[PDB]
Amino acid sequence: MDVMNRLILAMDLMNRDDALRVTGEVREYIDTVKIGYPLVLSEGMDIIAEFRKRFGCRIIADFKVADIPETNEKICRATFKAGADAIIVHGFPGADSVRACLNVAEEMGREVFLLTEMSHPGAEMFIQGAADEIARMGVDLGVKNYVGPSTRPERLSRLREIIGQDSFLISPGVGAQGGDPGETLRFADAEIVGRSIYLADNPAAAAAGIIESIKDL
Amino acid sequence: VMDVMNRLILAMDLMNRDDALRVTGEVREYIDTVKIGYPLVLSEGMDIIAEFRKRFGCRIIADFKVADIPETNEKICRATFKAGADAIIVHGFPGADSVRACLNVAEEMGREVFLLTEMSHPGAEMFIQGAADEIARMGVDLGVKNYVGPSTRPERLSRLREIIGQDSFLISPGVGAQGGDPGETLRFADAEIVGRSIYLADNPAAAAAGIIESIKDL
Ligand SMILES: O=c1cc(O)n([C@@H]2O[C@H](COP(=O)(O)O)[C@@H](O)[C@H]2O)c(=O)[nH]1
Ligand SMILES: O=c1cc(O)n([C@@H]2O[C@H](COP(=O)(O)O)[C@@H](O)[C@H]2O)c(=O)[nH]1
Repeated sequence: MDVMNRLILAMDLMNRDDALRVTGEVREYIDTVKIGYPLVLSEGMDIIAEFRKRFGCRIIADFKVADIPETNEKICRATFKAGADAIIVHGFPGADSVRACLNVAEEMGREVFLLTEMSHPGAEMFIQGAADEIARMGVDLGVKNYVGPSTRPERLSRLREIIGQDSFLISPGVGAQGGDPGETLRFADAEIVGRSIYLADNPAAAAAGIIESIKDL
Repeated sequence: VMDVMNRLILAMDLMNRDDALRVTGEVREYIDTVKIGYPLVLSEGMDIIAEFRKRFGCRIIADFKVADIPETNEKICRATFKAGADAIIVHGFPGADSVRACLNVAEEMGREVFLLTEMSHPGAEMFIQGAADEIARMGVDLGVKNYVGPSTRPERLSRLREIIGQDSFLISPGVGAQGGDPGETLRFADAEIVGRSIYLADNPAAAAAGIIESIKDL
Protein backbone atom coordinates (compact mmCIF):
# COMPACT_ATOMS: atom_id res chain seq x y z
CA MET A 1 0.00 0.00 0.00
CA ASP A 2 1.67 3.17 -1.25
CA VAL A 3 0.77 5.97 1.15
CA MET A 4 1.97 9.35 -0.12
CA ASN A 5 4.49 10.92 2.27
CA ARG A 6 3.79 8.11 4.75
CA LEU A 7 1.03 10.37 6.07
CA ILE A 8 -2.63 9.49 6.56
CA LEU A 9 -5.09 12.25 7.33
CA ALA A 10 -7.57 11.49 10.11
CA MET A 11 -10.53 13.50 8.88
CA ASP A 12 -12.60 13.86 12.07
CA LEU A 13 -14.23 17.19 11.29
CA MET A 14 -17.99 16.82 11.65
CA ASN A 15 -19.42 18.93 8.89
CA ARG A 16 -19.20 18.27 5.19
CA ASP A 17 -18.17 21.77 4.13
CA ASP A 18 -15.22 21.98 6.53
CA ALA A 19 -14.17 18.38 5.97
CA LEU A 20 -14.09 18.81 2.18
CA ARG A 21 -12.39 22.20 2.34
CA VAL A 22 -9.63 21.09 4.71
CA THR A 23 -9.04 17.82 2.84
CA GLY A 24 -8.80 19.79 -0.41
CA GLU A 25 -6.27 22.16 1.14
CA VAL A 26 -3.91 19.30 2.01
CA ARG A 27 -4.54 17.06 -1.00
CA GLU A 28 -1.13 17.74 -2.54
CA TYR A 29 0.48 16.10 0.51
CA ILE A 30 -1.81 13.13 1.17
CA ASP A 31 -3.47 10.43 -0.95
CA THR A 32 -4.95 8.37 1.88
CA VAL A 33 -7.72 9.55 4.17
CA LYS A 34 -9.00 7.85 7.32
CA ILE A 35 -12.72 8.52 7.71
CA GLY A 36 -14.29 7.59 11.02
CA TYR A 37 -17.60 7.76 12.82
CA PRO A 38 -17.37 11.47 13.73
CA LEU A 39 -17.71 12.40 10.04
CA VAL A 40 -19.84 9.43 8.94
CA LEU A 41 -22.44 9.77 11.72
CA SER A 42 -22.65 13.51 11.04
CA GLU A 43 -22.87 13.45 7.23
CA GLY A 44 -23.71 9.91 6.14
CA MET A 45 -21.89 7.07 4.41
CA ASP A 46 -22.28 8.84 1.04
CA ILE A 47 -19.37 11.03 2.16
CA ILE A 48 -16.97 8.21 1.26
CA ALA A 49 -17.92 8.23 -2.40
CA GLU A 50 -17.75 12.03 -2.38
CA PHE A 51 -14.15 11.91 -1.15
CA ARG A 52 -13.29 9.44 -3.93
CA LYS A 53 -14.98 11.68 -6.51
CA ARG A 54 -13.24 14.86 -5.40
CA PHE A 55 -9.81 13.69 -4.31
CA GLY A 56 -9.25 10.28 -5.84
CA CYS A 57 -7.81 9.16 -2.50
CA ARG A 58 -7.66 5.81 -0.75
CA ILE A 59 -10.27 5.55 2.05
CA ILE A 60 -9.73 3.69 5.31
CA ALA A 61 -12.97 3.33 7.29
CA ASP A 62 -11.96 3.65 10.93
CA PHE A 63 -14.98 1.96 12.47
CA LYS A 64 -13.22 0.11 15.33
CA VAL A 65 -15.35 -2.92 14.49
CA ALA A 66 -16.08 -4.65 17.79
CA ASP A 67 -19.22 -6.78 17.58
CA ILE A 68 -20.11 -10.47 17.35
CA PRO A 69 -19.15 -12.24 14.11
CA GLU A 70 -22.63 -12.03 12.52
CA THR A 71 -22.91 -8.29 13.14
CA ASN A 72 -19.29 -7.67 12.12
CA GLU A 73 -20.01 -9.25 8.76
CA LYS A 74 -22.94 -6.89 8.22
CA ILE A 75 -20.94 -3.84 9.28
CA CYS A 76 -18.14 -4.73 6.88
CA ARG A 77 -20.56 -5.33 4.00
CA ALA A 78 -22.28 -1.97 4.50
CA THR A 79 -18.90 -0.25 4.81
CA PHE A 80 -17.41 -1.73 1.62
CA LYS A 81 -20.68 -1.07 -0.25
CA ALA A 82 -20.06 2.60 0.55
CA GLY A 83 -16.67 2.38 -1.19
CA ALA A 84 -14.21 2.10 1.66
CA ASP A 85 -10.94 0.43 0.62
CA ALA A 86 -10.18 -0.89 4.08
CA ILE A 87 -11.70 -1.14 7.54
CA ILE A 88 -10.17 -1.01 11.04
CA VAL A 89 -11.23 -3.84 13.37
CA HIS A 90 -10.60 -4.34 17.09
CA GLY A 91 -8.79 -7.50 18.09
CA PHE A 92 -9.97 -7.56 21.73
CA PRO A 93 -13.33 -9.26 20.90
CA GLY A 94 -11.42 -12.34 19.67
CA ALA A 95 -10.57 -14.39 16.61
CA ASP A 96 -14.04 -15.26 15.33
CA SER A 97 -14.99 -11.57 15.19
CA VAL A 98 -11.82 -10.75 13.25
CA ARG A 99 -12.31 -13.66 10.86
CA ALA A 100 -15.83 -12.42 10.07
CA CYS A 101 -14.26 -9.18 8.83
CA LEU A 102 -11.48 -10.92 6.91
CA ASN A 103 -14.11 -12.99 5.08
CA VAL A 104 -16.08 -9.98 3.82
CA ALA A 105 -12.90 -8.10 2.88
CA GLU A 106 -11.79 -11.05 0.74
CA GLU A 107 -15.22 -11.27 -0.87
CA MET A 108 -15.24 -7.59 -1.83
CA GLY A 109 -11.56 -6.94 -2.60
CA ARG A 110 -10.69 -4.88 0.48
CA GLU A 111 -8.25 -4.89 3.40
CA VAL A 112 -8.67 -5.37 7.16
CA PHE A 113 -6.46 -3.45 9.59
CA LEU A 114 -6.21 -5.07 13.03
CA LEU A 115 -6.05 -2.62 15.93
CA THR A 116 -3.84 -4.21 18.63
CA GLU A 117 -2.93 -1.58 21.25
CA MET A 118 -4.55 1.84 21.45
CA SER A 119 -2.80 5.17 21.97
CA HIS A 120 -4.77 6.80 24.80
CA PRO A 121 -4.04 6.44 28.56
CA GLY A 122 -7.01 4.10 29.16
CA ALA A 123 -5.43 1.55 26.82
CA GLU A 124 -3.13 0.63 29.70
CA MET A 125 -6.00 -0.80 31.75
CA PHE A 126 -7.00 -3.81 29.64
CA ILE A 127 -5.82 -3.53 26.05
CA GLN A 128 -2.08 -3.23 26.59
CA GLY A 129 -1.83 -6.49 28.55
CA ALA A 130 -3.61 -8.35 25.72
CA ALA A 131 -1.90 -6.57 22.82
CA ASP A 132 1.02 -8.89 22.08
CA GLU A 133 -1.38 -11.85 22.11
CA ILE A 134 -3.79 -9.96 19.84
CA ALA A 135 -0.91 -9.35 17.44
CA ARG A 136 0.04 -13.06 17.43
CA MET A 137 -3.63 -13.82 16.77
CA GLY A 138 -3.43 -11.50 13.76
CA VAL A 139 -0.41 -13.41 12.51
CA ASP A 140 -2.17 -16.75 13.04
CA LEU A 141 -5.21 -15.45 11.12
CA GLY A 142 -3.17 -14.16 8.19
CA VAL A 143 -3.76 -10.48 8.96
CA LYS A 144 -1.32 -8.31 7.03
CA ASN A 145 -2.30 -4.81 8.21
CA TYR A 146 -2.05 -3.50 11.77
CA VAL A 147 -2.58 -0.39 13.91
CA GLY A 148 -0.47 0.44 16.97
CA PRO A 149 0.29 3.45 19.16
CA SER A 150 2.58 6.41 18.36
CA THR A 151 2.35 7.43 22.01
CA ARG A 152 4.33 4.36 23.16
CA PRO A 153 7.21 3.81 20.72
CA GLU A 154 8.50 0.82 22.71
CA ARG A 155 5.08 -0.81 22.30
CA LEU A 156 4.94 0.17 18.63
CA SER A 157 8.38 -1.39 18.14
CA ARG A 158 7.26 -4.59 19.87
CA LEU A 159 4.21 -4.78 17.60
CA ARG A 160 6.48 -4.43 14.57
CA GLU A 161 8.67 -7.23 15.95
CA ILE A 162 5.73 -9.59 16.29
CA ILE A 163 4.22 -8.94 12.86
CA GLY A 164 7.51 -8.69 10.96
CA GLN A 165 8.80 -6.26 8.34
CA ASP A 166 6.50 -7.62 5.61
CA SER A 167 3.31 -6.62 7.42
CA PHE A 168 1.89 -3.11 7.00
CA LEU A 169 1.66 -0.97 10.16
CA ILE A 170 0.00 2.43 10.63
CA SER A 171 0.08 4.47 13.81
CA PRO A 172 -2.11 7.23 15.31
CA GLY A 173 -1.36 9.58 18.20
CA VAL A 174 1.10 11.84 16.41
CA GLY A 175 0.92 15.50 17.35
CA ALA A 176 -2.06 16.21 19.56
CA GLN A 177 -1.60 13.05 21.66
CA GLY A 178 2.17 13.55 21.95
CA GLY A 179 3.65 11.12 19.43
CA ASP A 180 6.59 12.32 17.34
CA PRO A 181 6.36 12.16 13.53
CA GLY A 182 9.91 10.94 12.96
CA GLU A 183 10.14 8.42 15.79
CA THR A 184 6.83 6.86 14.79
CA LEU A 185 8.18 6.11 11.30
CA ARG A 186 11.09 4.13 12.74
CA PHE A 187 8.51 1.38 13.19
CA ALA A 188 5.32 2.24 11.30
CA ASP A 189 5.00 2.34 7.51
CA ALA A 190 2.71 5.35 7.82
CA GLU A 191 1.47 7.65 10.54
CA ILE A 192 -2.00 8.99 11.13
CA VAL A 193 -2.46 12.68 11.93
CA GLY A 194 -5.77 14.36 12.79
CA ARG A 195 -6.00 17.53 14.89
CA SER A 196 -2.43 18.76 14.31
CA ILE A 197 -3.54 19.22 10.71
CA TYR A 198 -7.33 19.75 10.66
CA LEU A 199 -7.41 22.09 13.69
CA ALA A 200 -4.27 23.97 12.60
CA ASP A 201 -4.50 27.68 11.83
CA ASN A 202 -3.26 26.71 8.37
CA PRO A 203 -3.77 22.98 7.69
CA ALA A 204 -1.65 23.02 4.52
CA ALA A 205 1.30 24.55 6.34
CA ALA A 206 0.86 22.10 9.22
CA ALA A 207 0.96 19.14 6.84
CA ALA A 208 3.94 20.66 5.05
CA GLY A 209 5.72 21.17 8.37
CA ILE A 210 5.21 17.57 9.42
CA ILE A 211 6.56 16.26 6.12
CA GLU A 212 9.54 18.62 6.31
CA SER A 213 10.38 17.17 9.73
CA ILE A 214 10.46 13.64 8.27
CA LYS A 215 11.95 14.66 4.91
CA ASP A 216 14.79 12.13 4.98
CA LEU A 217 12.38 9.31 5.84
CA VAL B 1 -35.02 2.91 35.02
CA MET B 2 -36.50 2.86 31.52
CA ASP B 3 -39.80 0.96 31.46
CA VAL B 4 -39.20 -1.65 28.75
CA MET B 5 -42.47 -3.18 27.59
CA ASN B 6 -42.53 -6.95 28.18
CA ARG B 7 -38.86 -6.86 29.20
CA LEU B 8 -38.10 -7.40 25.51
CA ILE B 9 -35.86 -5.26 23.29
CA LEU B 10 -35.83 -5.78 19.52
CA ALA B 11 -32.38 -5.92 17.93
CA MET B 12 -33.31 -4.46 14.55
CA ASP B 13 -30.36 -5.56 12.40
CA LEU B 14 -32.14 -5.78 9.07
CA MET B 15 -30.30 -3.64 6.53
CA ASN B 16 -32.95 -1.99 4.44
CA ARG B 17 -35.43 0.63 5.50
CA ASP B 18 -38.55 -1.06 4.12
CA ASP B 19 -38.00 -4.41 5.82
CA ALA B 20 -36.75 -2.86 9.05
CA LEU B 21 -39.80 -0.60 9.23
CA ARG B 22 -42.20 -3.42 8.36
CA VAL B 23 -40.93 -5.79 11.00
CA THR B 24 -40.65 -3.16 13.72
CA GLY B 25 -44.21 -2.02 13.02
CA GLU B 26 -45.42 -5.63 13.16
CA VAL B 27 -44.17 -6.14 16.72
CA ARG B 28 -45.21 -2.73 18.08
CA GLU B 29 -47.90 -4.15 20.36
CA TYR B 30 -45.22 -6.17 22.17
CA ILE B 31 -42.10 -4.01 22.12
CA ASP B 32 -41.59 -0.29 22.79
CA THR B 33 -37.80 -0.33 22.93
CA VAL B 34 -35.66 -0.89 19.86
CA LYS B 35 -31.91 -1.41 19.59
CA ILE B 36 -30.58 0.07 16.33
CA GLY B 37 -27.01 -0.80 15.43
CA TYR B 38 -24.54 -0.18 12.67
CA PRO B 39 -25.93 -2.77 10.22
CA LEU B 40 -29.03 -0.56 9.83
CA VAL B 41 -27.41 2.84 10.44
CA LEU B 42 -24.57 2.33 7.95
CA SER B 43 -27.08 1.08 5.36
CA GLU B 44 -29.77 3.76 5.77
CA GLY B 45 -28.29 6.72 7.63
CA MET B 46 -28.77 8.27 11.05
CA ASP B 47 -32.14 9.56 9.83
CA ILE B 48 -33.44 6.02 10.38
CA ILE B 49 -33.61 6.94 14.07
CA ALA B 50 -35.84 9.89 13.12
CA GLU B 51 -38.06 7.63 11.03
CA PHE B 52 -38.48 5.08 13.82
CA ARG B 53 -39.36 7.83 16.31
CA LYS B 54 -41.84 9.38 13.88
CA ARG B 55 -43.54 6.08 13.02
CA PHE B 56 -43.48 4.13 16.29
CA GLY B 57 -43.67 5.08 19.94
CA CYS B 58 -40.29 3.52 20.53
CA ARG B 59 -37.28 4.31 22.67
CA ILE B 60 -34.07 3.97 20.71
CA ILE B 61 -30.83 2.44 22.01
CA ALA B 62 -27.96 3.12 19.61
CA ASP B 63 -25.81 0.01 19.72
CA PHE B 64 -22.58 1.54 18.48
CA LYS B 65 -20.19 -0.32 20.83
CA VAL B 66 -18.20 2.90 21.15
CA ALA B 67 -14.57 1.86 21.39
CA ASP B 68 -12.31 4.79 20.55
CA ILE B 69 -10.07 7.29 22.35
CA PRO B 70 -11.84 9.80 24.63
CA GLU B 71 -11.84 12.66 22.11
CA THR B 72 -13.37 10.55 19.35
CA ASN B 73 -15.82 8.89 21.75
CA GLU B 74 -17.15 12.32 22.68
CA LYS B 75 -17.78 13.19 19.03
CA ILE B 76 -19.53 9.87 18.37
CA CYS B 77 -21.83 10.33 21.37
CA ARG B 78 -22.65 13.92 20.38
CA ALA B 79 -23.61 12.92 16.84
CA THR B 80 -25.64 9.97 18.09
CA PHE B 81 -27.65 11.94 20.67
CA LYS B 82 -28.15 14.81 18.17
CA ALA B 83 -29.92 12.29 15.92
CA GLY B 84 -32.37 11.40 18.71
CA ALA B 85 -31.03 8.25 20.33
CA ASP B 86 -32.18 7.84 23.94
CA ALA B 87 -29.07 5.88 24.86
CA ILE B 88 -25.81 4.58 23.46
CA ILE B 89 -23.84 1.39 24.15
CA VAL B 90 -20.14 1.79 24.93
CA HIS B 91 -17.36 -0.78 25.27
CA GLY B 92 -15.56 -0.88 28.61
CA PHE B 93 -12.39 -2.61 27.41
CA PRO B 94 -10.74 0.60 26.11
CA GLY B 95 -10.64 1.81 29.73
CA ALA B 96 -11.96 4.41 32.12
CA ASP B 97 -11.13 7.63 30.27
CA SER B 98 -12.94 6.37 27.17
CA VAL B 99 -16.01 5.47 29.24
CA ARG B 100 -15.92 8.76 31.14
CA ALA B 101 -15.87 10.71 27.87
CA CYS B 102 -19.18 9.07 26.94
CA LEU B 103 -20.71 9.61 30.39
CA ASN B 104 -19.79 13.30 30.24
CA VAL B 105 -21.59 13.81 26.93
CA ALA B 106 -24.60 11.78 28.07
CA GLU B 107 -24.86 13.92 31.22
CA GLU B 108 -24.58 17.17 29.26
CA MET B 109 -27.13 16.03 26.66
CA GLY B 110 -29.64 14.41 29.02
CA ARG B 111 -29.22 10.87 27.68
CA GLU B 112 -27.88 7.50 28.89
CA VAL B 113 -24.81 5.31 28.53
CA PHE B 114 -24.98 1.51 28.62
CA LEU B 115 -21.68 -0.18 29.44
CA LEU B 116 -20.94 -3.40 27.59
CA THR B 117 -18.97 -5.65 29.93
CA GLU B 118 -18.72 -9.23 28.63
CA MET B 119 -19.86 -10.28 25.18
CA SER B 120 -21.98 -13.26 24.19
CA HIS B 121 -20.04 -14.82 21.30
CA PRO B 122 -17.35 -17.51 21.56
CA GLY B 123 -14.48 -15.11 20.86
CA ALA B 124 -15.39 -13.18 24.00
CA GLU B 125 -13.62 -15.88 25.99
CA MET B 126 -10.21 -14.94 24.57
CA PHE B 127 -9.71 -11.49 26.13
CA ILE B 128 -12.98 -9.92 27.22
CA GLN B 129 -14.10 -12.53 29.74
CA GLY B 130 -10.94 -12.19 31.85
CA ALA B 131 -11.39 -8.42 32.06
CA ALA B 132 -15.17 -8.37 32.48
CA ASP B 133 -15.52 -8.38 36.27
CA GLU B 134 -13.04 -5.49 36.47
CA ILE B 135 -14.74 -3.61 33.63
CA ALA B 136 -18.03 -3.95 35.53
CA ARG B 137 -16.44 -2.75 38.78
CA MET B 138 -14.95 0.18 36.86
CA GLY B 139 -18.41 1.03 35.56
CA VAL B 140 -19.79 1.04 39.09
CA ASP B 141 -16.95 3.31 40.24
CA LEU B 142 -17.60 5.70 37.35
CA GLY B 143 -21.31 5.88 38.21
CA VAL B 144 -22.55 3.89 35.23
CA LYS B 145 -26.15 2.79 35.86
CA ASN B 146 -26.89 0.73 32.72
CA TYR B 147 -25.07 -2.40 31.57
CA VAL B 148 -25.02 -5.10 28.91
CA GLY B 149 -24.01 -8.71 29.61
CA PRO B 150 -24.30 -12.09 27.91
CA SER B 151 -27.31 -14.41 27.90
CA THR B 152 -25.21 -17.20 26.54
CA ARG B 153 -23.27 -17.45 29.83
CA PRO B 154 -25.82 -17.39 32.68
CA GLU B 155 -23.07 -17.82 35.27
CA ARG B 156 -21.30 -14.71 33.99
CA LEU B 157 -24.55 -12.78 33.68
CA SER B 158 -25.31 -13.66 37.31
CA ARG B 159 -21.89 -12.46 38.50
CA LEU B 160 -22.25 -9.20 36.54
CA ARG B 161 -25.62 -8.58 38.22
CA GLU B 162 -23.94 -9.11 41.61
CA ILE B 163 -21.20 -6.63 40.81
CA ILE B 164 -23.51 -3.88 39.56
CA GLY B 165 -26.16 -4.43 42.23
CA GLN B 166 -29.93 -4.76 42.02
CA ASP B 167 -30.49 -1.03 41.39
CA SER B 168 -28.51 -0.97 38.13
CA PHE B 169 -30.27 -1.67 34.82
CA LEU B 170 -29.01 -4.71 32.89
CA ILE B 171 -29.92 -5.80 29.38
CA SER B 172 -28.77 -9.02 27.77
CA PRO B 173 -28.37 -10.23 24.15
CA GLY B 174 -27.79 -13.75 22.87
CA VAL B 175 -31.34 -15.06 23.36
CA GLY B 176 -32.63 -17.42 20.70
CA ALA B 177 -30.25 -17.57 17.74
CA GLN B 178 -27.15 -17.65 19.92
CA GLY B 179 -28.67 -20.17 22.34
CA GLY B 180 -29.63 -18.16 25.42
CA ASP B 181 -32.93 -18.99 27.14
CA PRO B 182 -35.56 -16.26 27.53
CA GLY B 183 -36.65 -17.19 31.06
CA GLU B 184 -33.20 -17.94 32.46
CA THR B 185 -31.91 -14.63 31.12
CA LEU B 186 -34.57 -12.66 32.99
CA ARG B 187 -33.50 -14.19 36.30
CA PHE B 188 -30.66 -11.66 36.13
CA ALA B 189 -31.33 -9.11 33.39
CA ASP B 190 -34.05 -6.46 33.49
CA ALA B 191 -34.66 -6.97 29.77
CA GLU B 192 -33.54 -9.38 27.07
CA ILE B 193 -32.45 -8.37 23.57
CA VAL B 194 -33.74 -10.51 20.69
CA GLY B 195 -32.86 -10.07 17.03
CA ARG B 196 -32.97 -12.94 14.51
CA SER B 197 -35.54 -15.07 16.37
CA ILE B 198 -37.97 -12.23 15.74
CA TYR B 199 -36.86 -10.43 12.60
CA LEU B 200 -36.19 -13.55 10.50
CA ALA B 201 -39.45 -15.21 11.56
CA ASP B 202 -42.24 -15.70 9.03
CA ASN B 203 -44.46 -13.93 11.56
CA PRO B 204 -42.36 -11.61 13.75
CA ALA B 205 -45.41 -10.69 15.87
CA ALA B 206 -46.09 -14.36 16.60
CA ALA B 207 -42.42 -14.94 17.39
CA ALA B 208 -42.37 -12.06 19.87
CA ALA B 209 -45.67 -13.17 21.42
CA GLY B 210 -44.27 -16.68 21.78
CA ILE B 211 -41.15 -15.47 23.57
CA ILE B 212 -43.28 -13.37 25.90
CA GLU B 213 -45.80 -16.14 26.59
CA SER B 214 -42.87 -18.32 27.67
CA ILE B 215 -42.01 -15.67 30.41
CA LYS B 216 -45.45 -14.50 31.36
CA ASP B 217 -45.00 -15.11 35.11
CA LEU B 218 -41.94 -12.85 35.09
O1 LIG C 1 -5.17 3.74 19.33
C1 LIG C 1 -5.84 4.55 18.51
C2 LIG C 1 -6.59 4.09 17.32
C3 LIG C 1 -7.19 5.10 16.48
O2 LIG C 1 -7.70 4.76 15.31
N1 LIG C 1 -7.09 6.45 16.77
C4 LIG C 1 -7.73 7.51 16.04
O3 LIG C 1 -6.73 8.15 15.17
C5 LIG C 1 -7.07 9.58 15.20
C6 LIG C 1 -6.14 10.46 15.98
O4 LIG C 1 -6.36 11.78 15.65
P1 LIG C 1 -5.49 12.92 16.31
O5 LIG C 1 -4.22 13.09 15.51
O6 LIG C 1 -6.42 14.15 16.22
O7 LIG C 1 -5.17 12.60 17.77
C7 LIG C 1 -8.56 9.62 15.49
O8 LIG C 1 -9.43 9.53 14.44
C8 LIG C 1 -8.75 8.53 16.46
O9 LIG C 1 -10.03 8.05 16.65
C9 LIG C 1 -6.40 6.98 17.93
O10 LIG C 1 -6.16 8.28 18.13
N2 LIG C 1 -5.65 6.00 18.77
O1 LIG D 1 -22.25 -9.48 23.67
C1 LIG D 1 -23.05 -8.97 22.74
C2 LIG D 1 -23.43 -7.54 22.65
C3 LIG D 1 -24.39 -7.13 21.65
O2 LIG D 1 -24.81 -5.89 21.55
N1 LIG D 1 -24.95 -8.07 20.78
C4 LIG D 1 -25.83 -7.76 19.70
O3 LIG D 1 -27.20 -8.10 20.11
C5 LIG D 1 -27.83 -8.63 18.90
C6 LIG D 1 -28.06 -10.11 18.92
O4 LIG D 1 -29.00 -10.43 17.95
P1 LIG D 1 -29.49 -11.91 17.73
O5 LIG D 1 -30.69 -12.14 18.62
O6 LIG D 1 -29.88 -11.95 16.24
O7 LIG D 1 -28.38 -12.92 18.05
C7 LIG D 1 -27.07 -7.98 17.75
O8 LIG D 1 -27.49 -6.75 17.35
C8 LIG D 1 -25.69 -7.97 18.22
O9 LIG D 1 -24.80 -7.15 17.56
C9 LIG D 1 -24.62 -9.48 20.79
O10 LIG D 1 -25.29 -10.40 20.11
N2 LIG D 1 -23.76 -9.98 21.90
